Amino acid sequence: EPRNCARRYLKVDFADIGWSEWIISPKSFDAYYCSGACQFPMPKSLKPSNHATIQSIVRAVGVVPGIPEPCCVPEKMSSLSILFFDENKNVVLKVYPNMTVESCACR
Amino acid sequence: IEPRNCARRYLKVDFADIGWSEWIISPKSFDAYYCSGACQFPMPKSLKPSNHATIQSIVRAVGVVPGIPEPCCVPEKMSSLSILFFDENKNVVLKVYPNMTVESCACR
Repeated sequence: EPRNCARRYLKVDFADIGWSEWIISPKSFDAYYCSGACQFPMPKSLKPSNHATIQSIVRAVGVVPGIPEPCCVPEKMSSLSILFFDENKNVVLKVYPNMTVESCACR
Repeated sequence: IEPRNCARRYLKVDFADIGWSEWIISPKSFDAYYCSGACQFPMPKSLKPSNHATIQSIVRAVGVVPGIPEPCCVPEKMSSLSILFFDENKNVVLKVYPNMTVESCACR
């Protein structure tokens, strides 16, 4: 994945994840994911931590083998409201946190 | 690509080796650490995946949908780093810099 760290479309279908037995609604949801380079020098929009900035320089500046790139990870996220069955077949409505990626950062 | 599970690894950063010795007075180096390792289905609870990472890892495990990477091994807890240094104007400054040292890693 050659481009910079950004958010990418991904639709997750609960039937394809094995969860169609317990989940009533929704059938699917756009989860998105993060991918791309975190390479020296990272643009300020990639919002690197102080650590990721230093890690990126250690990688660029040669020495110290095996130092990976900072990770392209979810920064802002949002919830999903799920209607589903309990282990006991009680119908439950729950807001699950951190379900969909809204933005990505280098960390 | 480290084949072990997501964990914190040793890295000592020397400021002279990253080109910052002109302005940094103390310390001359610090233990930065870094994160690497696998975040694959099924992830142990100790890797503290988010709901999203759990889902991403299942979508990956099932062949369906090409191109989905593993959740990333990133710093969860971090610590800061007091640096004595010279300003652009040659004032001596003491500043605590946040998020300098990895204390723990998570799958995200």
